[PDB]
Amino acid sequence: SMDYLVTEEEINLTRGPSGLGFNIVGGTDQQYVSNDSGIYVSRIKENGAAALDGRLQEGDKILSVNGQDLKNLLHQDAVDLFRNAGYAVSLRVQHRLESSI
Repeated sequence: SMDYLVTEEEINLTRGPSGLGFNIVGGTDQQYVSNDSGIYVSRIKENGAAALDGRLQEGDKILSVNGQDLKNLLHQDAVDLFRNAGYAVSLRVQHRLESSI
């Protein structure tokens, strides 16, 4: 298999006044491309925690947040896992060379 197309990374962010500062897409009810229910990072905002930390990449697939898996969740349920979090947020992500068309 083409394993070199993906890696994974644990990313830990500290939430300050500027917020985490990224946007997500996806979910079982909002598939980013046909037949893919994954949650992906669409945009990283300048001056948010994610941009300052530098590890998060646009196109990353988010696999878990604070140990809660983001496999086959509704879009809002995924969003809630982030927005209900506190000051410390742990993410497991898949960095992807591919983008889906």
